[PDB]
Amino acid sequence: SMNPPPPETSNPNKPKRQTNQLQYLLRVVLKTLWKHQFAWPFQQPVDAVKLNLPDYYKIIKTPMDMGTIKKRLENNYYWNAQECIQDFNTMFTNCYIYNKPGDDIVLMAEALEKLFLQKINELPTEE
Repeated sequence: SMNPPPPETSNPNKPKRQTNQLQYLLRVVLKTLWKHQFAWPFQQPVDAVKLNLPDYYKIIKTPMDMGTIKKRLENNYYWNAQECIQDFNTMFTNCYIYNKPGDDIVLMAEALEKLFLQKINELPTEE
């Protein structure tokens, strides 16, 4: 089977704004998680064809990855910071859903999620 179209990262019909939480999410949270040693499998959509994962898109109906989240931030696609947090949460739970406790990729995601949760606890108050 082919891969599905990647998640939308730009929509010309949506309104745009700048918020201090959205600015922090791109310039602090994502820039820290991206440089992490376990970030690389989450820096682009799951390429089920290249990775030979035929049942991936039969199980994962809501795919998400950091490449898409970053593109969404740079495009001002998110209005709220909650939408960006939901997407990171979707990325992690998708990994725990498809894979099993103890698999190497699940250990990688757990460590990335731990840094993410810590960086989100330091999120500034809305101005």
